[PDB]
Amino acid sequence: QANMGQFRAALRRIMDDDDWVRFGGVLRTVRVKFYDARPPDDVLQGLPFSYDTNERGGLAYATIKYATETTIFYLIYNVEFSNTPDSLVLINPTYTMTKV
Amino acid sequence: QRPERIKTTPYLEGDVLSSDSGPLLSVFALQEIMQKVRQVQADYMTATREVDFTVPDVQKILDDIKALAAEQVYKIVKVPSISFRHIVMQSRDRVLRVDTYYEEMSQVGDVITEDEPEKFYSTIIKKVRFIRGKGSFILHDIPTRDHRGMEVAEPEVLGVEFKNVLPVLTAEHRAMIQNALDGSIIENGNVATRDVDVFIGACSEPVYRIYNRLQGYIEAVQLQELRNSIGWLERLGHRKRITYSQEVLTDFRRQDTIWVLALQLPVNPQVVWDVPRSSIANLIMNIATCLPTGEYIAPNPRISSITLTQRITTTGPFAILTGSTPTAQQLNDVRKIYLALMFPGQIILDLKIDPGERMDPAVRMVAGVVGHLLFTAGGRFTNLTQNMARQLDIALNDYLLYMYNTRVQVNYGPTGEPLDFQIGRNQYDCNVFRADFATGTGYNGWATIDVEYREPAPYVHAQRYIRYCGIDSRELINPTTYGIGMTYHCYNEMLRMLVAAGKDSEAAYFRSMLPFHMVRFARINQIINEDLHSVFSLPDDMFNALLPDLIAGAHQNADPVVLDVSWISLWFAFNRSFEPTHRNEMLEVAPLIESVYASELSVMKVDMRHLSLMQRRFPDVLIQARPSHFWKAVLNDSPEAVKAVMNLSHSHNFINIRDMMRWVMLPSLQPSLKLALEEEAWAAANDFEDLMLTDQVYMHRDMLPEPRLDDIERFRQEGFYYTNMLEAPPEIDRVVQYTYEIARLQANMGQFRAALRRIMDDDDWVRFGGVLRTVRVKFYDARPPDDVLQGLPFSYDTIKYATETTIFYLIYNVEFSNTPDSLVLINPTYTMTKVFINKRIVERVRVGQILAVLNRRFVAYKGKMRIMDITQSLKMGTKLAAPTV
Repeated sequence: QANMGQFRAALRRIMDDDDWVRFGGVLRTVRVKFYDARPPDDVLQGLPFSYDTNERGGLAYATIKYATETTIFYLIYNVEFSNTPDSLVLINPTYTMTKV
Repeated sequence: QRPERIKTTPYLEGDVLSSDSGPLLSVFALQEIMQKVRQVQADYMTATREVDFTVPDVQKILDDIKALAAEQVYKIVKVPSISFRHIVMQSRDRVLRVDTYYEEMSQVGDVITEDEPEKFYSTIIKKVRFIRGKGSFILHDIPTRDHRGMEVAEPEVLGVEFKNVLPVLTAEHRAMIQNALDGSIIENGNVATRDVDVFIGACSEPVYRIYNRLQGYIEAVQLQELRNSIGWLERLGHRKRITYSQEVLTDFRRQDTIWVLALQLPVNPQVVWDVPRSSIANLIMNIATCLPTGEYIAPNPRISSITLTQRITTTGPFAILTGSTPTAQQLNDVRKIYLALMFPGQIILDLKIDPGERMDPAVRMVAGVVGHLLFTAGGRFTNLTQNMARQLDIALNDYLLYMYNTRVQVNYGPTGEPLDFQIGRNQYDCNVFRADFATGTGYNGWATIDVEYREPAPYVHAQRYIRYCGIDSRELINPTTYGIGMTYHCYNEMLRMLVAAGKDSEAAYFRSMLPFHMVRFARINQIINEDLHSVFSLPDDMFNALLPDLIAGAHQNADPVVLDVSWISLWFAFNRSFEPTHRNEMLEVAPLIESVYASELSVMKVDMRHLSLMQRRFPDVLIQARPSHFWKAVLNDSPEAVKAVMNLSHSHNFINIRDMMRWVMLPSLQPSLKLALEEEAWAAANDFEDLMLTDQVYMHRDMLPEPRLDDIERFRQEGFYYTNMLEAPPEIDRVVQYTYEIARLQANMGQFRAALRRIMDDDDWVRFGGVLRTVRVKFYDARPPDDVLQGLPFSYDTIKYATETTIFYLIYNVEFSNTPDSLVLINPTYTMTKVFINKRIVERVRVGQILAVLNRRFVAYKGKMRIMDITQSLKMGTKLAAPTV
């Protein structure tokens, strides 16, 4: 698909259809973390692959690599008496991209 | 990272003795080969031509060959070269136009003479190369102009120069020529996103042909050929089991890039092996390019001795030899032995004797046993000469009959041959250990298959797999037997015979040493089957025919190289193993070098083939011709690196006529861009009138014209010129024919001049045909020198038939002061030589037809395009994303 130039398009099409994607079949080490606030943008919304492109001598080269680590995180909600009933609602949602 | 290099038991771990690599061993082999012949020729009286046996450095030659691949045989230009020029008289109505191509051709080479064939061949080669160089170009970013709502090509891109003609002519013709000039347009000039500009210009045929051929080749070779080359490289790397990275190649091509590819990977192997007397050079190149680098490893010292207590140790039978240390000569002999082992049929060993060296007699006896287990003399190939086999058999006989312990019963046989006896309490027949090359009883390959065929190789000419002593490389990963069960036939029989003869300690030593021996031979097999696979390896038919020719003593095309070793070298070699550590430095570049070498050889062969027929076409010019003459002519105009490769063993001092003639007629060829252009250049040059060489030269007595100048203006307007160029050859009935032999015979007898004058006074023509001549072109404004007007086709020194001749165009100029009969003389002036050429070199043309020459299509890329060469990208490590079939 990278050779035909359809990798990113195919991934976007699959994700927009509410489906699931599995990369390979290699065992992956699992870490466990706990959070009391909104987690950073690394563990949250982090692609499990890398896709690079270079050009040498008029020829295009592509590099595709799969990650070997994953993270299971538990997010705990803390609220305060001054919060309004619609304080946590945002105009647009925040996306998460990993399930274990 | 290599699974076969993982050691889990200290049996195979030992000290490091030395190291060697490909670049050292190649020059070492060359030095030994040349030293042998120099010593032999010095020791005895001989009679031959003096040849200096030097040794070159192969690294510089390989670097030069690699650098040769970056050259380009094409150019990128903005405008084409000017092809037509004009000359103006006093007239303001007519001019005369000249094709500059023939003018530039007339001066390109040396003068063709009668008795110098090599210069003739050199001149022909230079003319052909000049055509190829002139005709190969690509147009890029030409100038244009906007006019009348469309694109118009500028006058500078057309191949016509006529600026000096405008100021003389009148107003109406100026308007006409301006409109005609503005009438040259670019097709599809009013559409955006156009990729290329197409227009009409003027050009000459021999270079237009080359331009069309190059454009077609550029259009044809594209992504598919690159994919095929990368796929073949992938298969070769799969066989050689190299490691790939995560980066892959994609067939995406930009919209503003044009690829130029000049070479192909699946090289025809025959082109390499067709060169006469080239076995040694091929072997040297194979060693230099494909041999890995490693180190020599000694066996574990615990194998021969075990210490039960701090005070008591067992003693090995050969403890005195193990304490020895090799000198320089013995180490060189060990290197020779391993080099002979790695190349089965191409290097053969022989015994060396030195009167000044003194050694213990036991050394020869032990070497006799070792050699039977180390070498191969089987029914497929051999590693040693028949004399060496006889010496080893005698040594084994002497060792067996020498009993330094209790004697045992022995029965001798009727014949006197060595090893013809039965020994021991159990009568063991020792006759099977005598050499027999038809079946190979006494050595490795006794009852084993040492040559097999598995799967179609990437190189089509070498399909064999070598299996020394029946072991396979895969046994180092997935064994098929226990450690105590590793054995083969000859070694087992040797141990049984040793036990039968009462030498128990030696048998125990060899039984302990056996697994090390088999592992060594398995590693050698792995080296031979994978790393050394190249086009320089010997093809299958020659490998199969090597041994029967050695037995029968017949002539051999690929004669094996014979090297000399000493007795103790056998013992030193049996206690060593070769452990590769790194691959060769230029393993991944070798196919490109191979392709460059093949392409150069192919273009040389094409040139020689086309030059071979000149003697048959024109017998009178090449009387003293030889094949060696055009051989030297072609080699003098060839890259030096290829000649250096092809002269690695000084083979050019020994080739004869028959070898050259047999090589030039073999049909193998290797396609390339350079060959594609060379073929077209030769095809264009096959017409000799395009090389400005002709034989249509005539003699005829003619008067120089003397017009009457009654009206100066009218005579000026008419335009007047004189030439000896014939517009049509004379009639057959009015011409007599001469020949080189007839002319020479009549000149010797002294009747040539009288016959010529008798013919001339009869107002007839004579033709000096049969011999090519060099033709020059000249233009004259006033009366020319007398040696040009009255030149003759022949000259005296007993005459020279071939002489360069000139075609002159005389232009008449008059002024207003000339009397109406001012240029008539009392006596005529005579001119003899005339030349007929069926080409329109110079033409007197009216002004209205000056633009009539623009009639050839040109196609030029726009400024936003890029032209880049991708030949250097054909490396071994590249893996493409979408695999090919």
